[PDB]
Amino acid sequence: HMATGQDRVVALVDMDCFFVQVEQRQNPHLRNKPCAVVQYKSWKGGGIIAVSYEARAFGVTRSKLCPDLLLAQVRESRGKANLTKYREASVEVMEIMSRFAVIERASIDEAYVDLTSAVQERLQKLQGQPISADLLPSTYIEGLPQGVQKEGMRKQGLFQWLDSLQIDNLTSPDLQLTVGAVIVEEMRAAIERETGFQCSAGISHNKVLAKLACGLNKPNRQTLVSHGSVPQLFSQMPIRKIRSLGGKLGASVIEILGIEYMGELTQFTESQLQSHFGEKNGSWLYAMCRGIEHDPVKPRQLPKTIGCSKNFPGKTALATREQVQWWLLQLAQELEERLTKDRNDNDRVATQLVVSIRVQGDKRLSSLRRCCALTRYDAHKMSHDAFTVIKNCNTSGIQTEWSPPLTMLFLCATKFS
DNA sequence: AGTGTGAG
DNA sequence: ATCTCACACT
Ligand SMILES: Cc1cn([C@H]2C[C@H](O)[C@@H](COP(=O)(O)NP(=O)(O)OP(=O)(O)O)O2)c(=O)[nH]c1=O
Ligand SMILES: [Cl-]
Ligand SMILES: [Mg+2]
Ligand code: NI
Repeated sequence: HMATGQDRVVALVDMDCFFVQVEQRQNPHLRNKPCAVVQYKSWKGGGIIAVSYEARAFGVTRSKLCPDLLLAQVRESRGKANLTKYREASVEVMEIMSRFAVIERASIDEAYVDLTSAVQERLQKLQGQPISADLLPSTYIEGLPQGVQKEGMRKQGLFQWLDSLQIDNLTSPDLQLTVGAVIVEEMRAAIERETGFQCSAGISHNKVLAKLACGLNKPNRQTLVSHGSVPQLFSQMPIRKIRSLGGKLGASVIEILGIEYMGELTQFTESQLQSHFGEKNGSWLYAMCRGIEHDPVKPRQLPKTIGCSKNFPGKTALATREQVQWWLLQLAQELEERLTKDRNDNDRVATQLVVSIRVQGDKRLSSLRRCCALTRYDAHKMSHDAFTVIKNCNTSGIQTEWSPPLTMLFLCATKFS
């Protein structure tokens, strides 16, 4: 149950090269041939952001060497990418997924699912008899097939898993996970049938393990990670690959303890971890290296902030007053469009406008931030309000010159009510 | 409460 | 992602 962190059934669904698939649905000639999606940029034909798996075999990567490669491009608006098409496809899939169990949309192409309830309901409604392997055509059970080889090995491991599953104990963690994988198999089948899109999934007891499991067998495949498989999986799992350990905390763990893999954290005591990383982080690390994590999947859905920004690196850095005013207006117009849709869809209005900037030479993400009331959904008014609070923040008193220059402009609406 | 951190 | 959004922290 909770002592061993097997209290829930969590899944992570991530679309395989989502943007590529969205383009392939519109232009058929691109569906089963190596292609990519570019943003029109005069350097190299434009930067690549989404690459199909077919092209990855040739060594093609995102951010040329596959002459057959076909290209599709993102519409551009106000100097940045326009992702409306993708947001609409994301919403489509999310609505389809919400039918099988409640979800937490985590990004434009992936979402967590809490199947605990659905798994309980499914074991009851089920006769109570066994689960045939035919319900898991694309499920991999991690670590088991120990002791054409791609396919089939999966089926042997699946057979050993099913042959060792509890039959009578309906609260058996492994059984709950197996049923969760069945439900995910159905969910993905429905998604493909109704949209044509393929995706991958991870099934485990918490968000961290579900996210890690999803990437174990991509694409169009799903992986089940049991509590018993956690030690082996962590034995050579880079610390920085765990959700929330990708930044300074993870690097700090590596440097202070002189370790690289998650499983090595098992050798330290809870008191040791608290004495080196603090009470909260020490306990979190102690349980996570053992496969235990409790972050709940939250259906809550309306956003707490709505905003947009744009970066101007190096040469492009905003130098004149005219430039900063124009880009603030562009940002406020995009903001107005989105806030308008927000108010139409959720009957709420933003009461605060946050303005943030970054000056060339500053290592921090943002050089400063100020705020002001957001009374009217007027791009022109908002542009002047943001400009007014940030305008005195300039060193050059020389006219027609902004000093220091700006390398980033950010506008954000919050405090909804 | 604004700053800093982290995911995707 | 070579942008949007969440939230922990005296
Ligand atoms: C990580 C990342 C994603 N994206 C965009 C393009 C992807 O289609 C979209 C989905 O992000 P992802 O889930 O991280 N990667 P993917 O879905 O495209 O590919 P896959 O899951 O590894 O097969 O986000 C970038 O433009 N730059 C990036 O660095
Ligand atoms: Cl903010
Ligand atoms: Mg993906
Ligand atoms: Ni004006």
